[PDB]
Amino acid sequence: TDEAKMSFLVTLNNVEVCSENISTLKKTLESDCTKLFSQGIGGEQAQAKFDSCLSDLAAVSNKFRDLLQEGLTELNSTAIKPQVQPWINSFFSVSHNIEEEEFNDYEANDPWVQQFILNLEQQMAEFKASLSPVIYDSLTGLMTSLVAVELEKVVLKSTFNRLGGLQFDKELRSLIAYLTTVTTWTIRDKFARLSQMATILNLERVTEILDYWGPNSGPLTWRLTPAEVRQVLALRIDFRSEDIKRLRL
Amino acid sequence: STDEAKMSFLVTLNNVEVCSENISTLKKTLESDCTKLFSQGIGGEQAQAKFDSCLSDLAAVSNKFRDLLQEGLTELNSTAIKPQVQPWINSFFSVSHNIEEEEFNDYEANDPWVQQFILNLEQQMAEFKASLSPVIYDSLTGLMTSLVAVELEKVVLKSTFNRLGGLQFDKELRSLIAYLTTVTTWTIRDKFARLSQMATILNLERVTEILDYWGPNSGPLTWRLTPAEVRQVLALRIDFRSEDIKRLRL
Repeated sequence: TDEAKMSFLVTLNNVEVCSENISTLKKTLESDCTKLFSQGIGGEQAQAKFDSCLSDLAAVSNKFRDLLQEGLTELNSTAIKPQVQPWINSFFSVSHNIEEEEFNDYEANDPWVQQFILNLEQQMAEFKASLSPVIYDSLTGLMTSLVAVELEKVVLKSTFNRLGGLQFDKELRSLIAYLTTVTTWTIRDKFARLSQMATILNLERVTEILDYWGPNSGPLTWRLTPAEVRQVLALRIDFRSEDIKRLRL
Repeated sequence: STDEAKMSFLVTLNNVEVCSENISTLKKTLESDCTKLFSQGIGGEQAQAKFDSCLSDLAAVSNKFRDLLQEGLTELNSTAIKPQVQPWINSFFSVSHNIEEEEFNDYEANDPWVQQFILNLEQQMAEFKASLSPVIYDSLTGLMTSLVAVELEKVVLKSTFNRLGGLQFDKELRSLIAYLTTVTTWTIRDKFARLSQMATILNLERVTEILDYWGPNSGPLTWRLTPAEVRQVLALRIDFRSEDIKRLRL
């Protein structure tokens, strides 16, 4: 399994080297085209054939980048997802319906996020050693998206109280901080849904959502539908179903 | 300027050839990558379809690059080579081929056309050989060989011969072919087949002697001249009677 995974990646990495070489040749050829016709030799037929060649190289160069992205998303889904999924699922077994004694226990011995980060670090270390930056970065980006998607799914299965919401806010901010260190990209957009869920899960009372919603939305652009907002409010065990359903969103 | 424009064009086109060969070697590496990628049970429908499409596209563009190179070389030949070569060939017209021994001997002592023509060609060929890859150089000399054959045929058909003039032409043609043979492939024989056959006709002792070499009497030779063209070439001999030429059953 590990062999077949790394072979796939190393092969894609060589596709990327070849693709970069095609781009460098295209640039040499663009300069050749200008030089070739610069002194009155070469008519319409040669000029049209050269333009057509260059256009074809632009087109296939775009296709090679798409191939690489497709390869990496398939690798991520086939080989990385099966490893990450259990680590994310572990969140479900950490109570987020907690009193101060448990919250203080969690402050002293972190129950999930720190080990999750260590697991991601080890996993990603295998790739950074063997892949070019462009490939490593793209793969890291896919892993980051996978983490946001799967974390959202396990949160939606979990039960919170107010202090558990506070715990989740710390865990989420820690995770986003780590994933930010491993890339040059901003991951704020990828984590916007989770950040908005953390806001909901930290409300003092159901009706407090109205302070951040609709006309009072102000800065924040909600990525969640009213139905999704109600689904997240419902994760709070202290938030009454009847009250959530009747909320004017 | 026009020599430097010509050489700049050729050197640039030669670089295009180097690039296209590099594309071909990359395509080969990529074909091996595609096989290796799917060899261990990872990879789905989309990655397979995309990779196959990428390779098909590289195949298509390699064909277009070959087309471009050939177009480039034929235009260079027409634009930069033909205008130098045409005057050199047209000079044949000013050399009498209706001659007696005194003039034939003059020509032996001081060659009137072909040796300078060969020198003129050599200077071009050597310029090309020093700056171009074998593939481009060979393609270019093939185009040049064809051009010389076409243009020399035209000027011959405008010229007047007697027997000894025909003998002079046979020497001149054999020297030219001997030279060109050293810069192109064996196809020179086919390119110059019409001219060699014209030389045979221009070296006949009498009109009826053509029947010794024609039709059933061809032997291994396949004539590349029509009956009308044979009569046209016979007519270049000022000593040959129109009546006799028309008599021939070809």
